Amino acid sequence: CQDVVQDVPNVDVQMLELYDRMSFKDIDGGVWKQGWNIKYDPLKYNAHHKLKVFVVPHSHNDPGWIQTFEEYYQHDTKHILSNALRHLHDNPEMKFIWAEISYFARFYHDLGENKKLQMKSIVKNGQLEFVTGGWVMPDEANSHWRNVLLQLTEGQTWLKQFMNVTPTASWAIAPFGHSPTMPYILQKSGFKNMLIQRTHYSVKKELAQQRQLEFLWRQIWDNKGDTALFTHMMPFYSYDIPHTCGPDPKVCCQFDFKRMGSFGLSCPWKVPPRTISDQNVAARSDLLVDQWKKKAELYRTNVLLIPLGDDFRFKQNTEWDVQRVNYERLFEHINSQAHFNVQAQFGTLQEYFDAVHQAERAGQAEFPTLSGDFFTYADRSDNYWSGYYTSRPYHKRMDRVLMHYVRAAEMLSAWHSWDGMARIEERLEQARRELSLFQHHDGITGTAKTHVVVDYEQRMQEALKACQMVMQQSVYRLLTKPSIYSPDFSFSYFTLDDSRWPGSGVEDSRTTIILGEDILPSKHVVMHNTLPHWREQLVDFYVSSPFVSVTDLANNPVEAQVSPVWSWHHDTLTKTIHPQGSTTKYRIIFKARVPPMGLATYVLTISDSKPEHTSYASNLLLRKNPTSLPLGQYPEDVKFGDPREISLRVGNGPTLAFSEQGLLKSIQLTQDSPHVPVHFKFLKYGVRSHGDRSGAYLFLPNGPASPVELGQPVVLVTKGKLESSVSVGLPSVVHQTIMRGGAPEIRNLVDIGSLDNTEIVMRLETHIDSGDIFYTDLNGLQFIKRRRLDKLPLQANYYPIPSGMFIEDANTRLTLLTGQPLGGSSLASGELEIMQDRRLASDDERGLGQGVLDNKPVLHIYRLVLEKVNNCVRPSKLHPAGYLTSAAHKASQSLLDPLDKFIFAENEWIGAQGQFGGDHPSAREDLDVSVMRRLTKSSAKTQRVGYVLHRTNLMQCGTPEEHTQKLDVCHLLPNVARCERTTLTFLQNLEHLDGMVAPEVCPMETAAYVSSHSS
Ligand SMILES: CO[C@@H]1O[C@H](CO[C@H]2O[C@H](CS[C@H]3O[C@H](CO)[C@@H](O)[C@H](O)[C@@H]3O)[C@@H](O)[C@H](O)[C@@H]2O)[C@@H](O)[C@H](O[C@H]2O[C@H](CO)[C@@H](O)[C@H](O)[C@@H]2O[C@@H]2O[C@H](CO)[C@@H](O)[C@H](O)[C@H]2NC(C)=O)[C@@H]1O
Ligand SMILES: [Zn+2]
Repeated sequence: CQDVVQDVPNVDVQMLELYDRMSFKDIDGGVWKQGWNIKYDPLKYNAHHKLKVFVVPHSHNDPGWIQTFEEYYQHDTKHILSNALRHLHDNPEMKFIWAEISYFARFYHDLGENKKLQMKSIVKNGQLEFVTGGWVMPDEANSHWRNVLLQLTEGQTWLKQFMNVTPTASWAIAPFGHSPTMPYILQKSGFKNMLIQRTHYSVKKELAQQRQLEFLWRQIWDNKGDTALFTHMMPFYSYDIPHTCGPDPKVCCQFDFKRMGSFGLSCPWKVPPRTISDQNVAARSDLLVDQWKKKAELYRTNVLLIPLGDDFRFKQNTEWDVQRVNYERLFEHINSQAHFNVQAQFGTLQEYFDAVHQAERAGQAEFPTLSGDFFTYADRSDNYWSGYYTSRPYHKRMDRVLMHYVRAAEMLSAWHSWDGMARIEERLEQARRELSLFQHHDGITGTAKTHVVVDYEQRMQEALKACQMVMQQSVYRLLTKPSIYSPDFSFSYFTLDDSRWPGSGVEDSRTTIILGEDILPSKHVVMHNTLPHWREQLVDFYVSSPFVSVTDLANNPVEAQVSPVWSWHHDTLTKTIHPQGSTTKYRIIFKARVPPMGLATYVLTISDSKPEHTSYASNLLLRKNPTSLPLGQYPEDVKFGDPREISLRVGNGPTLAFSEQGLLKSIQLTQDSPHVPVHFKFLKYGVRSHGDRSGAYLFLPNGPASPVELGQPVVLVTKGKLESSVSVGLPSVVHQTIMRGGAPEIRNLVDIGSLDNTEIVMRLETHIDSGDIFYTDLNGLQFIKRRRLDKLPLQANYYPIPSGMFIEDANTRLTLLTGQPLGGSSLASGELEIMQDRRLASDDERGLGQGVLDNKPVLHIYRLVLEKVNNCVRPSKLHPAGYLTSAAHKASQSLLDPLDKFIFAENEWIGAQGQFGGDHPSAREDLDVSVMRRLTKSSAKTQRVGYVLHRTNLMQCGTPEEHTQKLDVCHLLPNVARCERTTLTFLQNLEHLDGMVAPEVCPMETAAYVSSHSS
């Protein structure tokens, strides 16, 4: 295994180092506004060394943005694909590339068989080439790597099945900044090449000046380079035709033949395209070849890529003709005039990369190595695209909920083959596709129109229902005695109970377990643990009595705590935000212990008075002018007091101190240790009253944030043996700190209400001497070192926080883990901050044509981990990565993949069993079974199950390692007949494994395996 900690890779370009040295001055470069006037030597190309130009026609099709997926499909994309089929069929030299398989599958499945065959033929002969082949072209900032892989797999499995092709070149012209998680996943999925476009204009200029726009992109920890993937970065401001032929858009626009007027388009530089004729072709060719040769000066080979496309292009038949005929005329003239020393043709992306590597192999070029990321993007001026790290945070959180529900549904249902009448494959395909669609760079990013966000939400809601159906049918099958099992595949044997989605104040979706002497004495509940290690976690349920006790299914009592059900209300008469308790519903909490990838059953039973193994939390309401708070049968009366500082400790865990406003002020890790200052604060950013306005994409604050004026908020303290909490009703945020004996959990119910032109930030202030350094993750996969740069504006120092961030000094680290991607930074030494929501009245001039005024309450969840790290073996000062500790990694897992909770829906479960998976291996804590998916339907004689196995890297801090069991996923199901290592999409076999044993993987590596079983 490569060491991912102690060896600093040697790369030609390391983006953090480049950032430290780069000036970022925004000077007028001339016609290339963010570059310089490119010069070339005409003598560079000659008879023995021609410039080979590939013009690659393309059409950017957004799967929702300004219109919904279906609206775009009906108005634009079905016509683009129908006319592409016709025109490519009829014009054998014409070419076209296609990226978004969600639309292509949507089209192809509606084609008559003779058109399906025609389509297959133009793909087979190379005229229509798929690039990337994901369901979408995903966002790279907010997306979790697991969902990037899910959508890539959904698109590529469709293409292999129906088109018999698997792209090895990726095309990502539109995400708003780029992540090295993409080459990581793509290189492990068979790819050889990738292309990106939206990188900071200063980076484009710097890399262009060094001809470092094509590079071998390796991961930041990878010393040896086996992760490297050849990457092409486009050099100019846009992927449209004015910015793809060469550096001068006033010239290149004249070669977009859709702009002469009848199509409703024109050239902003005020020189239109002119139809090519014999009379003008020499002059037009001279202008175009000059642009090409300038672009070619920025790259190292004599093979030049010229994309030819824009959004929803190649729609009308007359557009196909006008682009094709004019370019054919240009090519005939240029190719026949030796003085240009150019051979130009339509091509595909794969054609371009193959010719580049042929030139490399011939010794014409060597390419630099690069590591790092390309966040935060700015396309011009100070317009940094950090707003979309937070926009529409309800759906950002929903993404992570559904992420987990899809994993759990696929894993729970994978253990068996299912009859087609159960509709398991149908429901899972729906769930995978709606989650995959939302990875689109206008979906999770929060950059679509309001009605499109509603369409994504509705799709994801249907996907959650599909996951629930599959999970509950699977639990019923896995825990009922086989000779009793008698399923109705349409029935709900269980309902899911989810305490954090949509979340209190977001929606009371939670069912109460109704118990009573004259109706039902007891109820079975079942917990699922998708992680491959034994796990304990407190779980809570709502019950209709406080007098409830818990047993396991050996009838062993389980210690439990009952608390009230508190809900917060904005009281429009007293003008306060305060909690109300239920007098008929209560929360019971207990520790569930669940096998690896397994299930555990418990029983809740009512009794007529306090049970022996159930305790009751106390409750203290801190406010001036209190009023009573009755709680029905709850055995402890609520206490009242004026606001005051308070401190709490659960178990042997940290002691937390709170201000009289209900906000954390310090953490004491042990009885001996110091109370370490850790202060939570809420602040607000506004919008500029002159100049460019923040919108769904851009964050353009009017200066540093200002504190939220808190008034005298009401604070509720609940103190229990198992769980305590401090909750406070602040303006726009019900803020909750929950303690269960280790790192606290923070929940914010964020309702920015009608606060126009406001962004709500949660900041942590500490004494940690972090300086200008902080760490944030990329796609939930890796943590990258960031350096705050005062030479950049505040919004440029914001980065995606897809799952966590930390600061540290020699002795102390503070890590904040998230259950949702949001934007954040460290704007001063010892701070962390993360945006909660943003409400913006204005459009920000990037095409959305609306502000962000559709906010809804969202429950954001976090874990806060303060740790001593002076004993940890950390990377050297020059290393670009950081790594979590075991506690912070487990805390992230507790947010993203909690236990699932099932409530049996009818009165008696006959045949119930107490556990599933007790004989599953409990793997080392840094290993995960990220995916388990049965790949065959029931009629296959040889069943196949795929697994994606990911090992993270945790810091060594001197905790002796607990001997654990080796996990061999190929023996998790019986009767294994073969074990293969595959690409991560499962589509190619890479190794036939000895002994049918799937090896575990190295730290920071991810591997896929498929087990085959005789059935
Ligand atoms: C119509 O207003 C202009 O259009 C441009 C913005 O709309 C353009 O792009 C839209 C985006 S679709 C695409 O990306 C979005 C994210 O933006 C994503 O969510 C979707 O999924 C898609 O993938 C689209 O709706 C339209 O088709 C259109 O292309 C924008 O380029 C332009 O801004 C330039 O022009 C104004 C003047 O009109 C200037 O004031 C700006 O400064 C900017 O000028 C450009 O600056 C760069 C850097 O200096 C130069 O190199 C360019 O040459 C220069 N262009 C021009 C015309 O001067 C407007 O907003
Ligand atoms: Zn797009």
